[PDB]
Amino acid sequence: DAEECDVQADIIVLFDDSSSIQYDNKENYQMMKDFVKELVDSFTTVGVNGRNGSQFGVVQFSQGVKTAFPLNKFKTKEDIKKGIQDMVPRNGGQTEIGTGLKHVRENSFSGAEGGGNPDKQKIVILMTDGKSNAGAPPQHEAHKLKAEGVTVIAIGIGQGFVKTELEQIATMKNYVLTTNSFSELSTLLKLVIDLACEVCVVDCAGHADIAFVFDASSSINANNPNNYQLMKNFMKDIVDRFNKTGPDGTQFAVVTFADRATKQFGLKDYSSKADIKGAIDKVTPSIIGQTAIGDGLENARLEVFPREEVQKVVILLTDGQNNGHKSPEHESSLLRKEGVVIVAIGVGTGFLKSELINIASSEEYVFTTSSFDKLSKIMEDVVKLACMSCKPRAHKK
Ligand SMILES: [Zn+2]
Ligand SMILES: [Zn+2]
Repeated sequence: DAEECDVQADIIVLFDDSSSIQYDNKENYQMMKDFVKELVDSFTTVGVNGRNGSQFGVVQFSQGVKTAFPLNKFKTKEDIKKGIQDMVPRNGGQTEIGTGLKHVRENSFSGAEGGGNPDKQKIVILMTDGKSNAGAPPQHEAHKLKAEGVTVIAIGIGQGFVKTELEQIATMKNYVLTTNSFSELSTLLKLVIDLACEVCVVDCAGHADIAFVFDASSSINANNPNNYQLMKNFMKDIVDRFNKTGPDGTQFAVVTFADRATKQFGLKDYSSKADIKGAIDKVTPSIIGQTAIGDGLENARLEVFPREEVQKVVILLTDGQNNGHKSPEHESSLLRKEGVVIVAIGVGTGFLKSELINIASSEEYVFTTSSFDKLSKIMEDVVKLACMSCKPRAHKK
């Protein structure tokens, strides 16, 4: 039940030192410290030599931010653990999550504090018992941080944090871990190491199973008879960006939705790009003007996904709000729990962004455009996500 990660990394822990923690229980800080010590002892290359080594730093945040120690301060696990033990919580009267994230981006990973080595994965583990209520706006700071190639894991403790805020901050919604008490932190260790050791890269030549789940309502071609073809061209252009299709590379499937959902083709129907693109083009729209986003996702879950070890992706496109036959929140949750990464795109003024946000793996994976002609504007960003390939590297000690 104890694991390790052999990945070379610079790891920053963002450690809430708000007064709420001390008020709740005088032993809470010790339990937080112990948890962080256990993290240190989970990374095998911490304390290694020179260029094959991992580093650890800790930054306290509540009212303002204090660096407990930088990445380059200590050189062995023991010394790092002593550093953690010697930390003095400040018991601030505010919780500035965003200011913490900003400090980490601007200082913690800088050359001056020992960061910047390109062979190293950058990881931030945030621990908080509160909601951000002052300082730099957190969603924006989290965006800039992650844009620099930083993985963000968020741990929420007790009843005072808000889960959707942590979900916006973390790399994906399932990089958020929650527990009811500081006493149970240790039950999250394996999960945190598993996420920290998840290596995600952009690789359009990898093995992936990709499902387009798209709107085929009569509404699409209402204000412009080109819309449906523009949407097909967008999907065909995405297919063309993969190096190789079929069982030896990338497999594609299509599900469409209107009042209900229909599997047009599964992952094993076609192996050539020409066949995949021609199959996309043959798909006909419904004469019904409903959009069953929930049914589309259910269909992908039950009829498309059940290749093993391969990255699974759903790219969903809609021009309307859900009809309620199935719950998009529930169906997407089930898909994401199975390892499916979900990208959500709304086109026009008929969709609801809340629903896109509910189904996507992250609000960073949500895209909106005013028209089908402007799908080209989001193409590059969508491809980078469609090509994302995540590999778990943690294993038992
Ligand atoms: Zn190992
Ligand atoms: Zn607090």
